[PDB]
Amino acid sequence: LRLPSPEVYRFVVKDSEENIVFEDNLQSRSGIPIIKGGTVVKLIERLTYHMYADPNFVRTFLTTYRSFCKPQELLSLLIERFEIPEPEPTDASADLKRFRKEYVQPVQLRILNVFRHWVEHHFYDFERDLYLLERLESFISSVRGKAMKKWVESIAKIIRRKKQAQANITFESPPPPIEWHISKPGHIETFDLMTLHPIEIARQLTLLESDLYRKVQPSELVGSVWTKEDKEINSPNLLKMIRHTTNLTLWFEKCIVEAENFEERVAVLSRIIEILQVFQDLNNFNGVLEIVSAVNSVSVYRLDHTFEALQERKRKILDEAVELSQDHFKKYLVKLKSINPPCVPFFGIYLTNILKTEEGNNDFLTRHGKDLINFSKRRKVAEITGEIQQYQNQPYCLRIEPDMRRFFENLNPMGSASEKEFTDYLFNKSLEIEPRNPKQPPRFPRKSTFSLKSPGIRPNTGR
Ligand SMILES: C[C@H](NCCc1ccc(O)cc1)[C@H](O)c1ccc(O)cc1
Repeated sequence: LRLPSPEVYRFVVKDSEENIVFEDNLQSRSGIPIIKGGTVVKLIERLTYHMYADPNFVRTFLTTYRSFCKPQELLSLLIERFEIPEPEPTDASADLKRFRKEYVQPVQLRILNVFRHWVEHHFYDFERDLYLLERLESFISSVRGKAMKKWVESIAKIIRRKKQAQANITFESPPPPIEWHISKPGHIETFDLMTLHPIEIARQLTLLESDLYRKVQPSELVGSVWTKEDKEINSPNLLKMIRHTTNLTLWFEKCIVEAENFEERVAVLSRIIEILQVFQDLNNFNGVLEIVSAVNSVSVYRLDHTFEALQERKRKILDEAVELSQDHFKKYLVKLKSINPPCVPFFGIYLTNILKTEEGNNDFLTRHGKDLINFSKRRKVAEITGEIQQYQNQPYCLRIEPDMRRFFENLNPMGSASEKEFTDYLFNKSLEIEPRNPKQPPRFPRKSTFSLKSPGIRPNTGR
């Protein structure tokens, strides 16, 4: 009772459809009102509401806010919220005592709770922006409220821990012995699709893809930020994962189309299908669907002579993989739900589903007279991004082979060419090795001398 004037404290402007919109349904009957949208001011007010705690909103807000508000602006808004002016006196004590107990203290504790969640669950904002951390530490160090003391200490201890974990691998059971074929350790120059063991290609790619996947934060996906001007800052782990997928997909395509000799090309496709089967055995659906993407590419898809020459069992394994992707990944989604982790989900489908949600819902409930942020849109994207988290907790029981890891981290099939110049190259080479005519395929010689014979995908050294 008795708040500062809206003139001196922007939060306490009267709630209206000008500034805040709530769900009006059977769910929003009782409990905390559900926010559909608002001005950033009203979202901040509701994030730090005097009348009740809202942990669900705090969690969703700190996952999604970068799609409507910069980290620097969030910190400025929370400090603005904290600095509450005293109401205009009636004439000439008691009122101030209530205001401090019922309004100021609860709002200030709610802000310090937001700070605690922010540093606990989204410290990457501060790792990315040292000035943001300087502002935060300066502010929290200025807070002198007697009730604030345990909160400031809590925040300070989280920051100490977070900093210490940017300075400072452990098997729960024996991992399998590393498989070798023609290529030998420390002979990274001899490393090739066909000289490495297909088992160990699949294992080392799985460890690499698992590591990339486990580093992607939900906030790298919200607001389609990976396709926008601040993508390198908002989505650095997701961009690494996408660049990995592009490079590995184009590498598979390159290995096939550059195999000018028919027998070598069939052996290369056969070996990629063996790698696909080990990815399947490892629940690396990311790897499975990268090979599916390579085989459906325009330059490989048209190599009917090469596909028709496969062993029927290899063709069967490939057809079943290709089918996982058909009808909006219906069979993929069934398979993903049925498996025991560890697993590497196909990341492409989360991107597609977020792009569809981002393109299909307005960022704003309206920009006429105010920026009214569509929060319900962000709640929907956070439900999708939330699915990514359930498979980031279980590491693989596989030993890293550091030369193979370096080999796969440094795949550059495009060389110094554009992706478009590279894919035009692959298509023109595809037309050369299997022309658009009804004649038997051209007979080119092999340029490589390695045996085409697969060691197969039953562990040998495993023994
Ligand atoms: C069917 C694939 N060739 C299609 C040929 C074509 C070329 C150009 C077009 O515009 C349309 C079709 C391939 O052999 C294959 C791919 C995946 C498999 O699991 C099995 C086979």
